[PDB]
Amino acid sequence: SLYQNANSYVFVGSSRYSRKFEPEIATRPKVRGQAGRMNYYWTLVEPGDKIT
Amino acid sequence: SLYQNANSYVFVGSSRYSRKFEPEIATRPKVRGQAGRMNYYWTLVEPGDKIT
Repeated sequence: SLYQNANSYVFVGSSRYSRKFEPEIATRPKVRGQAGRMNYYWTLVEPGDKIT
Repeated sequence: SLYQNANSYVFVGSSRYSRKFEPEIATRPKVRGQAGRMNYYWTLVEPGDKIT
């Protein structure tokens, strides 16, 4: 409904970070009205490097 | 091309270690010319135990 794609994937990349995510779908309890979860991430990009 | 098998699996085993790996395929940036990644591991084998 929101991404139009079947089973999606996400990749973020640098030199101090490298990981892939497979979204998990389940009946989680409601917190602020949304049963879904948002998981937040951060990374420091060293000077001259590129993030992707 | 290099392993002849569709979706491969690897298991390493001892008493202080137990894990299975599912190789992730993605378009990672090139470092030394190879877009692939090699992730290195180690474990100490206590005397008398067997690794697998």
